Amino acid sequence: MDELRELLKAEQQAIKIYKEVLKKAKEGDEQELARLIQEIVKAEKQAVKVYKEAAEKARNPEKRQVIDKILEDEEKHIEWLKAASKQGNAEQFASLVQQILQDEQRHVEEIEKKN
Ligand SMILES: [Zn+2]
Ligand SMILES: [Zn+2]
Repeated sequence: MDELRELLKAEQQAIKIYKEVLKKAKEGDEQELARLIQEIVKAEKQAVKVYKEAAEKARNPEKRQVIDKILEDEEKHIEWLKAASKQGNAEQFASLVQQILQDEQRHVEEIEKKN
């Protein structure tokens, strides 16, 4: 019923790791990225599992009012990270890292709305 109180922590944590990866993407420190993109992949991978399980645990319409809406962005983002990792190119990667960071920065307000 009230899983959104731990999903708030997950969104705050997701912003804080995307903030680090953005600095590494602008530094061009690709030997850190080869052992750190796995952690933003895990931020989405955890979200698509926990939000789907939280929808099955839902018992209140207001504490359910954003679960599926945030999940619909995470199901997009987990596929964008695959494309960004297999196109064979990273010319504009930091722009996408910030474009996902800015989306987690709205999810952290939506998940808090009915706390
Ligand atoms: Zn995401
Ligand atoms: Zn999110």
